[PDB]
Amino acid sequence: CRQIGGKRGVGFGQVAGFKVEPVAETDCPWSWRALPADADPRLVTSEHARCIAAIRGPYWDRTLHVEALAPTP
RNA sequence: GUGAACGGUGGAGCAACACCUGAAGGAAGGCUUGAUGAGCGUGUUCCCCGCAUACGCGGGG
Repeated sequence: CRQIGGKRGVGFGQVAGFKVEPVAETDCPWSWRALPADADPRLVTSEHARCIAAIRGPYWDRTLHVEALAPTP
C-alpha cells in the first residue's frame, strides 16, 4: 500500500507507514463498521444507525447498498 | 474492487505623478634654529678587586 483515502491520482494521502499489532479480545471493537440490519445487538452500539449503505466489497456501488447499521465517520 | 474511480483556480491589470538639504559660519591667536660639544695643569711606586693559587696576569683610584 502506497496511499490511503480517496483521490489517490492527485497524490493525496500518501502512507508514511503502518504498524499491525495484536490487541486483546475485549479491547478492540471491530464493529465500528457498516453492519447489516439484522446484526447482533452486542455488536451494535449507539453510534450505529440505519442507512442505505454497502456492507461489503465495493462500498461505492449504489446497486449493492442495503439497509445497514453503520456508524458515522 | 481504499463512497473509489474521473476533474488546471483560471484568464486580464503601470505604483505613479509633483517635489531645490541648506541658508548662515575667519583656523585662529602667541614662538631667534640657534645653542651645546671640537685648544690650554700635574713627572714615579702606593690603599682596595678578581683569576689563580702566588711564577704572575689582568683594573682600579
